[PDB]
Amino acid sequence: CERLFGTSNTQFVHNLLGNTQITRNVRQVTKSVNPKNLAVWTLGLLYEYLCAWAYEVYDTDEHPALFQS
DNA sequence: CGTTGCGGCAAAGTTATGGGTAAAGTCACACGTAGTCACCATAATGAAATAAGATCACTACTGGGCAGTACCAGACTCGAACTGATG
Repeated sequence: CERLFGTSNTQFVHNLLGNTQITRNVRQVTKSVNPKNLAVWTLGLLYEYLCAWAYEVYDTDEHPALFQS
């Protein structure tokens, strides 16, 4: 499951406005690149698109240790 | 005439460069990045205070009028008496 968290991060989370990727090294965060001033998503839409990802994209995607979706 | 060195011609040989494809590596998922003094100008009262103003009290200076007094007649009114007409 933990690796699947990173799969979700790279496939769905890190491709969205407000992706708190820069904040890993806070020394490089500026008021122009702070995700807080860039946030656009809500809870409902983020949840529904994460569910769409989980139950269709990763659902039909082939797996290494499985040889099928 | 034959031999020998030299030079053109055209594959052939060697580097280089931008493409494609499987396969060895690479690295984040492991609860977490935002969070906190320092900074000096402006509004904004509320208090401190004003600088002049307001009034009291006293001192001195200078206009200035009222209750009362007084005379010299002119003029109207009328006691008191005189005098003439009369029934």
